[PDB]
Amino acid sequence: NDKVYENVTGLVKAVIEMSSKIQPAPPEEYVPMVKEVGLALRTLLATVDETIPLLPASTHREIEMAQKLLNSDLGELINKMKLAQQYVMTSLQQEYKKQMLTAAHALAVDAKNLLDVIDQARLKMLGQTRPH
Ligand SMILES: [Zn+2]
Ligand SMILES: [Zn+2]
Repeated sequence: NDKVYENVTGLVKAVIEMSSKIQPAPPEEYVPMVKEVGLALRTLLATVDETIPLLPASTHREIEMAQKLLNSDLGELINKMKLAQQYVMTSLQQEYKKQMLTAAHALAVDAKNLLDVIDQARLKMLGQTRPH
């Protein structure tokens, strides 16, 4: 029932689709795939921003560093995609596509880590309630 959980799943599902599709694909197919991953990231980041005011102050910094890491993971993917599109129909085609896949996989791992960090913050938050 949890929007952070749903947003992470969507982002991972987008990365898994691109991953399963990128090898036999021209730019016209893989630009939209990167764009779907991007928007799912943007969605997750907005959800997390809206969640932070609920979580303990001591957890804020580590969540925020996990957010910045995903943002820099998306920049890396975009970089490698632009490079894969430049060396289209060459012998650096596959190389750059393999680096896209690596960057996407990193993005998925980092989304899962961010879920882990928020999940522990939520457990910590149960520990600091108040009687009435
Ligand atoms: Zn804060
Ligand atoms: Zn991988």
